[PDB]
Amino acid sequence: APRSVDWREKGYVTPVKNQGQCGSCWAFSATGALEGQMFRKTGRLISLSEQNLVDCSGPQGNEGCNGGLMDYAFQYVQDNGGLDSEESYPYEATEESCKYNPKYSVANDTGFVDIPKQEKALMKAVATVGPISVAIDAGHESFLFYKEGIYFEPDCSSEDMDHGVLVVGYGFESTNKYWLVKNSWGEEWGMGGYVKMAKDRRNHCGIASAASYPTV
Ligand SMILES: *C(=N)c1ncc(F)c(N(CCOc2ccccc2)Cc2ccc3c(c2)OCO3)n1
Repeated sequence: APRSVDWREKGYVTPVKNQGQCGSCWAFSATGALEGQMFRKTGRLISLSEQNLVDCSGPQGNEGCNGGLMDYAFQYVQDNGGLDSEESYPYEATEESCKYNPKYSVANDTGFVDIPKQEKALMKAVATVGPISVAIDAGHESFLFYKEGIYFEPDCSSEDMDHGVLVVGYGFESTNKYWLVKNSWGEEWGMGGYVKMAKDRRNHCGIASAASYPTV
């Protein structure tokens, strides 16, 4: 693979969003992966509606602001035949009745791929596909209060992840490998909304344990 990758530089990544006090990280991880895949397919980068996922993907297993899985979101978009734009269906940070309107659908998917559970497979996916949805163990104050540099937490689990985020690239410090992760905690958290998660450190915080992307 290339020694570093940053899909932001190629136009695949919308600005950092803020999930607020709703357990909708999964929805933001899923929209970020589908935003990348639709951009690779069409050349247009269009922010997608997490609210549509929060309100409408119960049949596929999601639980609104109580949590959900990116793969259940990709399954909803396939079963539904579409997903509305953020502009048509803006975020409210509370689960509400489903308001999906196919007129304003700007994305679709035909399933999803679960990446083998190892960092070399993750690297190959990020280099060949685009941004990849992943889950991490974010359940340490060291994560909550992360500001900059490479995130390493000696108590991180590779098995017990609790937060969905988006890997948009990977690289190494010029001073030590990292994954470049877009969070959904707004731009004031971490490095403009991003975190450098340790890479090639025994699948630190389980970043390669639940990685996937949608097919389009
Ligand atoms: C995100 N803000 C958030 N908040 C609460 C919460 F319970 C979760 N879950 C998803 C993030 O963690 C993972 C995603 C992918 C893989 C492994 C972990 C956990 C969760 C809660 C509720 C349901 C889930 C998952 O699926 C069935 O319903 N995220």
